[PDB]
Amino acid sequence: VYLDRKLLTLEDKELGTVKKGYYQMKKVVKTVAVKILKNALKDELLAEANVMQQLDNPYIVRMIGICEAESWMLVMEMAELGPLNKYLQQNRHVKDKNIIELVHQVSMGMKYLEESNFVHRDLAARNVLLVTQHYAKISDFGLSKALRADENYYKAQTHGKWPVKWYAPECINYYKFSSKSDVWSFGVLMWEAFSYGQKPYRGMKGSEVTAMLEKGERMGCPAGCPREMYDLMNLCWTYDVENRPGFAAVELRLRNYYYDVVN
Ligand SMILES: CS(=O)(=O)c1ccc(Nc2nc(N[C@H]3CCCC[C@@H]3N)nc3cc[nH]c(=O)c23)cc1
Repeated sequence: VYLDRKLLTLEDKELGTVKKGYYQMKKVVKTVAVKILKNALKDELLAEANVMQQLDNPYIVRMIGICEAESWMLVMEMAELGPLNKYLQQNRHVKDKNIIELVHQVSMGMKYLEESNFVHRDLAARNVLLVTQHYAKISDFGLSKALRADENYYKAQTHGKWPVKWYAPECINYYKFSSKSDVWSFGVLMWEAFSYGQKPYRGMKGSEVTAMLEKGERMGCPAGCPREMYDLMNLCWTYDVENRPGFAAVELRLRNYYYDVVN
């Protein structure tokens, strides 16, 4: 849906280009985050908007619309607390239960994405945004693909701006991206979250990570991380795609554990 520029006010400062603004609705004004294109790069923004327009889930960032003026602009709902990794780095008092809660929410959004036959392809703590300390949304659908009705993976060709530390072995070895490869990414994300925003595989190059993983080595259990959560991380890092769980199983595992903690 195309938006009316004269109903949009932008802040002069930027968030990272992404800027805060306000979109006049009928009686209220909605605070928005606006991705603005520095003037086939057009087509990628449109691809991203095309994916977000098909998704409707509480744990996924909503698109408001696109506004063509001066620059091209993708207008989305605002998650005020920002990226998960940054938040947790600055808020080390956040408790295990809370982290469980937030990663469970991520798993619910990913369960839905899996059901909708979309692959995210850039799932990481940086692409989970906090509306509140108890409400997480998945963002950044720029690399995301809608799977064909007759296939369970997307085959890339030699993209190189790849977040290798979040990628499953089959992505690196065969360029095959599935909901199962997103599950691998989710394991890395979980590690990141329980590590309060630390980068994974610190100081390592991509090739060294691939080598570490091929030896069967995996990142260790974060300090204070419940062992059941580390076990779930290790399960996400199943080398063999076919044996690695889907998000239905991952979400169910987190759901039960979370409500075991709540009980
Ligand atoms: C100043 S801060 O670090 O606390 C902060 C950073 C980003 C945001 N919000 C967003 N960021 C981004 N994109 C980037 C910005 C740079 C860091 C990684 C994010 N994925 N995309 C979107 C999309 C829709 N809605 C959003 O709110 C949004 C909010 C606060």
